[PDB]
Amino acid sequence: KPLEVIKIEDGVYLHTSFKNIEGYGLVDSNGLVVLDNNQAYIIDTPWSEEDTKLLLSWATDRGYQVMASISTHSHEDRTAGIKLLNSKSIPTYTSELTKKLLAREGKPVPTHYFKDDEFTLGNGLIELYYPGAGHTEDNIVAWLPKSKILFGGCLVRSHEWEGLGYVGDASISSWADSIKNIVSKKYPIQMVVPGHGKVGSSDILDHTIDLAESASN
Amino acid sequence: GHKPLEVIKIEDGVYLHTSFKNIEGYGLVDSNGLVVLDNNQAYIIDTPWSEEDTKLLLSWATDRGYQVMASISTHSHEDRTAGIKLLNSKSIPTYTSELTKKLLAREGKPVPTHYFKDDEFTLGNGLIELYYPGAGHTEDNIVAWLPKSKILFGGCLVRSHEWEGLGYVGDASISSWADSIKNIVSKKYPIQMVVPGHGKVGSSDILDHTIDLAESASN
Ligand SMILES: [Zn+2]
Ligand SMILES: [Zn+2]
Ligand SMILES: [Zn+2]
Ligand SMILES: [Zn+2]
Repeated sequence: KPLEVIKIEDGVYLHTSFKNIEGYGLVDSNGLVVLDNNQAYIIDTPWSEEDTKLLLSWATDRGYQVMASISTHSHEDRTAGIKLLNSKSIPTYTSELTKKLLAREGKPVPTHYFKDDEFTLGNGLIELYYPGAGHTEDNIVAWLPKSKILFGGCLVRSHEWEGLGYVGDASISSWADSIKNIVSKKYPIQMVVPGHGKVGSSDILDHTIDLAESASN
Repeated sequence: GHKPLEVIKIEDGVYLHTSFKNIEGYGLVDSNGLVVLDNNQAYIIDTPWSEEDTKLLLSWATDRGYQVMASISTHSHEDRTAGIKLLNSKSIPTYTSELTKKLLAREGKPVPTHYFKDDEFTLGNGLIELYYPGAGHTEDNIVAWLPKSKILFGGCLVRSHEWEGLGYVGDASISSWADSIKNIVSKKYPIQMVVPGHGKVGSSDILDHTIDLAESASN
């Protein structure tokens, strides 16, 4: 089934990609599109090239210019559309580490990267922060100061889940600390968006800390 | 990155087998069946999710000196039937309901060599009791009751407490699902444990949870 895009705040839309697993059912993956006058910014590509093309059409059919994407770690559900965005001359961004992990895997790389633990896109529309290893070594989060939404990506676990999920690339013993570094920013969080599953409140941070500590033991 | 079949004992003469698929950008998803033993005779309730995992389950059994007498698949979906072709190639009897068999045929998938026509059927001389309670997860889903161990294999018609919804409903009859679960209840089996098609083994409470979720999606 195709990409779904639904409004979750003024100028903020959740995009969800799906894969249909024979014998199991549909699984899904979230990112955001953030709108500012006539400019759009994508936080995580959709999960496939085809879905990324649908996301671009969504924006441009509405008269927006897609200014940039940012991918919040190197896995395919965050980065599948980088190649397409690059082919359309849309700036793609990741952290330096994420870029280097993609390059090391022989995957298309973003055309731009940032070196520090913090970076901003869209002149403060989106504030990126690397809190430490968790779901992966390179996972970053995005804070949207206007809408008070934290896109936690795959580092955070929605309440629908009673486990950490895939941990093949995880640093389980650092994960709780990395969430605590997010808490220490004292963002006035109204909503937290996960990489997989339903939008929640700031309590998703506590839920994740607890899943992390349990797994550590 | 294939993670192999896992087999774990859950009662005397009853083993849970779990197959896994590793979905890039997501992680591992899984699917359960059973192996039920009677002396050195083994019966498979649902095949593993792939040919290779079915091979591994066959090797599990034969390495332990068991003869695999038959498999029974509890509906037509791939997670229940993937191994039918391979079992057939080794002359191991494969069973489904008549409806499941015909759905497979219609889809041009490998068909079982055996099928039962009634709403009830037994394998192994009272070892496994099969019952069709009605449509739910699919039009053809059946359940298996194990008298000796007091285990109900509910397969994908039942929802573990871990799940907040009915799951995939592309092939479902949401309106009939609660009723079908009530039909199971009406059997008055002395259930000690209920095993789902996807997720953790639980207690007879799984049935009430499923009725709840069915009613809610209906409403
Ligand atoms: Zn990931
Ligand atoms: Zn993810
Ligand atoms: Zn099914
Ligand atoms: Zn199933």
